[PDB]
Amino acid sequence: TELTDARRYWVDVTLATNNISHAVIAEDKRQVSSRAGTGVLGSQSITSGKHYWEVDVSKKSAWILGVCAGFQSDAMYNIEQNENYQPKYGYWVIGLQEGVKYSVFQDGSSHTPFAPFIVPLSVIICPDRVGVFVDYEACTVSFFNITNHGFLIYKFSQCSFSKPVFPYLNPRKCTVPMTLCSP
Repeated sequence: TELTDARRYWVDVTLATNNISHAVIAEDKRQVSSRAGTGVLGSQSITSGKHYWEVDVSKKSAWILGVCAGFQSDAMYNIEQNENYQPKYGYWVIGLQEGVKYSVFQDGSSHTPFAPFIVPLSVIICPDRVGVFVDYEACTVSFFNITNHGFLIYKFSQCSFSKPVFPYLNPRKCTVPMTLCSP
């Protein structure tokens, strides 16, 4: 009734782009959202077969890289915002922080679902370049230390590949670029 009366004055609101906000306004100016983190995906989904690529992380003091099933579940567990990367949320990633601290991101307790279980990696020869290998049929994601004779850094097995997955890169507040090498 009060609402019904109010609706008589329904107007067509569109948003103004401004240059004071970090807000992201859709092309049609009828939708707005926030940005979270600095994670980016490859442009082509992987839903079959074997895929290899290499990421140059020379001189970077921090990063996250691996494979991601997308940002669909980012909001519910505040993933990018709190670096809550877990296989159960569609992330198979390793990371570096503070120049020398390498870790793998694993599933954490559901009793504390907003924080992952971070496991230190033993890295002796710091990688300038990391190879990432997805075998979608086998459900594995492998990380190779190109700088260290290509020795395996870590391998995720029995991955829950029920959805398309993508290369995942995150420069993680470190201003040094990370680069996809060719081929």
